[PDB]
Amino acid sequence: VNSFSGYLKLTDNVYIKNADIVEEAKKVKPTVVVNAANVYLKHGGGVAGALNKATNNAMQVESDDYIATNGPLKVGGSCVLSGHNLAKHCLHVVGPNVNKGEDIQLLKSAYENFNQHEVLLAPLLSAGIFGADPIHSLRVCVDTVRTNVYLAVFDKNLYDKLVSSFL
Repeated sequence: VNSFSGYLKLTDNVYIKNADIVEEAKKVKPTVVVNAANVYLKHGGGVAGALNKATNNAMQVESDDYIATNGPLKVGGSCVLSGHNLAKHCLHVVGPNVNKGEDIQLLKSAYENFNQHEVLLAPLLSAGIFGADPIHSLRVCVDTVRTNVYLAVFDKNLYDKLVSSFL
């Protein structure tokens, strides 16, 4: 049992809700919140900009030190950093950005990072400003992630479409 509330159950391990991931993280304080990161960990907009703003920029300060030490992530890759006031940990995952021409097959590699954590609160990778089809992202999530994932969908109209088209 866990404290995630109001989710629709899609499969044995995937759950979904129309929710602002910042507010959901603040309420639940999950072990892991996933960020929709880029390779430079520059948290400017979308989910990343919102999560970082909620940390009062502490996420960005930590991330800048990470990059100075380690260099950029890979597309499809991830790193674990602090969850600050949102979670124990933040799993920064880089899905491909269609608006940069990045190969959508890397979306499966990106979701594989979730399997290193038993329970996650997450957005749909590569959706939103990353330009991929959210229906496709949900399909890849369900077909790749085997651990328990609680998906927060920002847009209500999209949430209803994701539910109503789910196979």
